[PDB]
Amino acid sequence: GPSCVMDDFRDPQRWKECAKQGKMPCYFDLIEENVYLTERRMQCECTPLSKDERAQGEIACGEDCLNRLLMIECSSRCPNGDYCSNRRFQRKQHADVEVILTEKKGWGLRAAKDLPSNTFVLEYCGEVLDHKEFKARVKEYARNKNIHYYFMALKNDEIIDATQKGNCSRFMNHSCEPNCETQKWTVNGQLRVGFFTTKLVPSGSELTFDYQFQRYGKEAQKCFCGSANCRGYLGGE
Ligand SMILES: Cc1ccc(F)c2cc(C(=O)Nc3cccc(N4CCC(N(C)C)CC4)c3)[nH]c12
Ligand SMILES: C[S@@+](CC[C@H](N)C(=O)[O-])C[C@H]1O[C@@H](n2cnc3c(N)ncnc32)[C@H](O)[C@@H]1O
Ligand SMILES: [Zn+2]
Ligand SMILES: [Zn+2]
Ligand SMILES: [Zn+2]
Repeated sequence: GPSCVMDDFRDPQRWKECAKQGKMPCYFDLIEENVYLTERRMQCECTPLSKDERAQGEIACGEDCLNRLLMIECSSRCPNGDYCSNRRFQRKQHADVEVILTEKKGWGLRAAKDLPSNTFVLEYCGEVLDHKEFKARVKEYARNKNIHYYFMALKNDEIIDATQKGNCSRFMNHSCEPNCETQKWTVNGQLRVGFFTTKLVPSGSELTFDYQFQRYGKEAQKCFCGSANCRGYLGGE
């Protein structure tokens, strides 16, 4: 049914109005970068490309970049400088995606262009919690009878919670037969998580990933992904 584009989320007044008429998802605080609840050199050796090579369509810090090969982003001090193609998280080089209402899963993401395989979609941003804060929030959310949950594992004692604060990545739904994956990238010595396509995604297709997370509580949510190999429930490892 109703869809919306990512720029629609930049106007909180218009958003709150479209929301009241069921044309946009419920309001949340839109953020650019992870926020830590509790607060807590790496140069590559790529050969600076010439003016000539930039013009032909050559890639600066491409598949042989030693930073890229370790899922580390370069900094502003990269030998390719401005031209470095390995600062996707930092430069918000997100894929062209729209937010759409699904039949039974709530809102979702869909490709607005064809997206090649291994294309960066979006960073999963949110409030970064420790294990204690996370468990507190699970209990609070269960008490409030929330339907949608927004936790993503980042690393030991770091769980991203996009329930209150996040970005449009929070709309990506789980599928047992997905077309995207998470990848954890080191950006300024700190880990972030992003969604990347794992195959060619046709324009108009819903973007999905295989959500993996330790099981908590009782009454696990049912999966409506529609795959022949559906596990039937969301989460688990
Ligand atoms: C980032 C993302 C993408 C797609 C998903 F399906 C999910 C699901 C989650 C998620 O946080 N699930 C999550 C985490 C913690 C507790 C729970 N439970 C949800 C249902 C609760 N019962 C009492 C109804 C029991 C606690 C769910 N996070 C997702
Ligand atoms: C991170 S959110 C995704 C965005 C959410 N659909 C919304 O409307 O805000 C995760 C929640 O979406 C729903 N969801 C995601 N994938 C699903 C699936 N395959 N089947 C059923 N519900 C799903 C569940 O309620 C889950 O807790
Ligand atoms: Zn490089
Ligand atoms: Zn670089
Ligand atoms: Zn499923």
